[PDB]
Amino acid sequence: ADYDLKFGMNAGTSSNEYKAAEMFAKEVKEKSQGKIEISLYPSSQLGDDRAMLKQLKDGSLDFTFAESARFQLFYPEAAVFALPYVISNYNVAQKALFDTEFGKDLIKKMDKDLGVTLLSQAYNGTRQTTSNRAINSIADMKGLKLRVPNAATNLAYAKYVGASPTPMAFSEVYLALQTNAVDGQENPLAAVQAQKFYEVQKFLAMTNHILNDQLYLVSNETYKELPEDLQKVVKDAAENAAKYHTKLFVDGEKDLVTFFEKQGVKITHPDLVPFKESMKPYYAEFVKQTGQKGESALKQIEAINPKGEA
Ligand SMILES: CC(=O)N[C@H]1[C@H]([C@H](O)[C@H](O)CO)O[C@](O)(C(=O)O)C[C@@H]1O
Repeated sequence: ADYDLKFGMNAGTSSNEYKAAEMFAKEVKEKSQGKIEISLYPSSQLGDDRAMLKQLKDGSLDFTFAESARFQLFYPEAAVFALPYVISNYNVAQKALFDTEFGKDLIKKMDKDLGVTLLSQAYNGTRQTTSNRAINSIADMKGLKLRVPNAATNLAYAKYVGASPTPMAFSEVYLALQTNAVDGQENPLAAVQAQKFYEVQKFLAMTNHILNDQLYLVSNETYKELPEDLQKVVKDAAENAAKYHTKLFVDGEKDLVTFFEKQGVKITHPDLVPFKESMKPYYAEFVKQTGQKGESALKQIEAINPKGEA
């Protein structure tokens, strides 16, 4: 309580994100000798992730989560992180962020322009598509009222596969599915579990369309008033928590399809060839809109070997 800090998130109390944030908070409290306590504010209590990023910038929130892709709000070429099917796996997401000129520059800009320090990166799952009717092929997407987050890349996923997107905040999704205001949504398996979307969706299709990472971010305004030994406690704990976070997601992606089947969900495996082909005009539009910086980011990312960590 020398430093009463706050960590906001969209994810709820049953999520991997929350579990990993709990680990982070406990380690920081212990290794700071009680000087720092981090309280958690889940379920978008503080607003969504766009709002919480603004709060880090202003200094009114100390920690939050964001995807690398979310920075497309400020640097359009950063949409590359969530162009469907472009990033192959988490290894590529890691090397894109830390081992390309594009990624390194993004991290610097987040510090300089946006008032946030990137502490660590974790895996947050690969997005899949749930619905109230089976998705056996891309044909079943046509006219599907697909909820998406308020993010351009997810809206484009829905548009280009032929669905009818309805954007809304994460907090609103359960009701929309339950009432069939929409016919489906798309999120990684762990979120379908955490939010209990399986209670209100009979089908899950392995569309494998967007790879989510997760950044542990701190407000520069907060981090500057921690003496360096406490900065180190916070950084080391964020790195430890990110490895745990990733493991929770990796382990669940092995186990969760059976969990859902046990809950009465039918799992489909549509041919993804047409899904990937449908994105080609979107990639062209991305390059048009974002120009040389976008074409460069895409080339840098496509060059990455998806085999091997680092
Ligand atoms: C860090 C964070 O808040 N991630 C959230 C993401 C991103 O907001 C979105 O992918 C755009 O970047 O949206 C969800 O998946 C969603 O609303 O379905 C909830 C998830 O908790």
